[PDB]
Amino acid sequence: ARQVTIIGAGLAGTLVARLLARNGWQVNLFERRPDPRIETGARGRSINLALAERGAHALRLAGLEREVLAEAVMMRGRMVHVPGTPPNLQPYGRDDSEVIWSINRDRLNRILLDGAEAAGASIHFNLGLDSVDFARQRLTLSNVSGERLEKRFHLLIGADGCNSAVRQAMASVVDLGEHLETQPHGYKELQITPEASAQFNLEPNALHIWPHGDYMCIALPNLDRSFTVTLFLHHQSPAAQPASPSFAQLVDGHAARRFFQRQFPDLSPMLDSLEQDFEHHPTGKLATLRLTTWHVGGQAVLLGDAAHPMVPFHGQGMNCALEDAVALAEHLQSAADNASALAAFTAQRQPDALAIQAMALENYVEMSSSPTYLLERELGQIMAQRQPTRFIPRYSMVTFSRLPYAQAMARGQIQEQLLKFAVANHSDLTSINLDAVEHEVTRCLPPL
Ligand SMILES: Cc1cc2nc3c(=O)[nH]c(=O)nc-3n(C[C@H](O)[C@H](O)[C@H](O)COP(=O)(O)OP(=O)(O)OC[C@H]3O[C@@H](n4cnc5c(N)ncnc54)[C@H](O)[C@@H]3O)c2cc1C
Ligand SMILES: O=C(O)CCn1c(=O)oc2cc(OC3CC3)c(Cl)cc21
Ligand SMILES: O=C(O)CCn1c(=O)oc2cc(OC3CC3)c(Cl)cc21
Ligand SMILES: O=C(O)CCn1c(=O)oc2cc(OC3CC3)c(Cl)cc21
Ligand SMILES: [Cl-]
Repeated sequence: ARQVTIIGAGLAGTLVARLLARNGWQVNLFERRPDPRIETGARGRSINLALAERGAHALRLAGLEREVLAEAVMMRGRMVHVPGTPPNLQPYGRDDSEVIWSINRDRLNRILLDGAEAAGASIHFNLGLDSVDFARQRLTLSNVSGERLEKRFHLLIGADGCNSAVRQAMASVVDLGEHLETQPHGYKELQITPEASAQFNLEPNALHIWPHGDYMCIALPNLDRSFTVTLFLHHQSPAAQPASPSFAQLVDGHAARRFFQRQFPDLSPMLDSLEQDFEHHPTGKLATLRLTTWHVGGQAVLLGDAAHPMVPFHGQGMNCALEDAVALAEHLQSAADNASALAAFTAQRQPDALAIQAMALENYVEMSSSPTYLLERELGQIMAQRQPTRFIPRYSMVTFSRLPYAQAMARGQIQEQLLKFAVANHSDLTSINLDAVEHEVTRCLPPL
């Protein structure tokens, strides 16, 4: 039986562990944190993620989709909140088959851990990877107390997240050709209780957005009608705009309250614990990290956040990581040898990871910001109605299909250009020759 050591029992790590273990691989998974399935008296906080077709399909292949979806809230559309207009629901798709699912990350991770163990993988918690000796094929792990443990390895999978220790160890034997693009927005998680969301009639079956240009809030629902609100705001005010809001200007929870009362007045009354959440929850950091190299011969490979940290503005990081896990298990299972598997996996996934990284950055302006754009959306709807197998909005291709991200991006760009061109020099849709735009659609977009 082929052997594999996986670092990180997160989303990608535990999925790849199940896929490989059920194919008869001897799987050992090392995780720095304690086992979250071991109930303690610690007061844990709920963070939700948007699960879309890519992630759901990866879970479906693993035989875990039903179990995960039983614990997920359906999000039928986007609810945009702008003061002075009632909340506007933008349905995500044609019907309830085109939805996104809000899932608690901890619940998802527990289901995944059970799945990897049921398949035969062994999971070792409270052991963080410290270093790797590639030449000797040994690695060093330690608990929180710094007590060390050395292990021999045959194949090493770095599923250890955005601050990957495997990636850091690889960067000592190979030049990974890493390019870090820092992101100016920090984030803070705030809570809306079930009583508050019910009192203010906040729709449970939708993804909620409070756009505000350079900053914004998003809320995802929980099974119990509570919501996790995420504020995206610059860490610091720029040199050009010193008065512009930033985390540096919000000295404490009381400053955060005044800021919400002024900038998010319809949201502030729903945030009962705003002050407390602001001071006790740390401000998170965002970034995009692109690597030229994801593997060291047949010895080690990266996937998920370890390979391609991305900004969260498209809610695709977990979706992409689960898609990566399927691809990596498929390549490893069927390749001539591990070195061939790792090279084929990297060649396949690298263009798609770059595409979602670019699309995630672009989605921010789409969410947080129109005149000509409403005419573009109107024309886009008609083109999707006339040619549903050719004109598929980029958001739908990314969220509701398994089309390679690079293909969704390339087709999205053709669509964006046709719409921009068609509406230019036109006041309304009546002056636009719909058949001529349709002719460009049939000419430039092959049916799917
Ligand atoms: C604010 C925010 C919102 C997001 N929202 C969404 C969303 O709506 N939808 C979506 O698709 N994605 C979303 N994402 C992205 C998503 O959370 C990640 O892309 C995803 O968790 C990556 O999965 P992973 O398995 O690669 O890494 P992780 O889930 O981070 O798992 C890494 C694991 O490795 C462990 N580990 C780390 N270092 C070591 C070490 N040295 N030794 C051993 N173990 C170690 C960690 O403890 C952890 O268990 C969001 C991200 C952020 C920051
Ligand atoms: O911010 C937080 O409270 C932690 C979020 N989180 C994370 O970054 O990696 C995780 C890994 C987890 O379980 C796997 C088995 C270790 C869980 Cl249950 C949660 C997380
Ligand atoms: O364009 C849209 O209508 C929404 C895009 N999107 C998504 O599908 O899941 C998400 C999760 C997000 O962050 C998590 C909640 C903290 C963000 Cl910031 C954006 C998305
Ligand atoms: O509305 C009309 O009467 C103009 C029709 N029209 C045209 O003659 O050439 C086009 C080319 C177009 O896009 C491709 C990217 C150049 C579009 Cl979107 C529209 C047209
Ligand atoms: Cl994301």
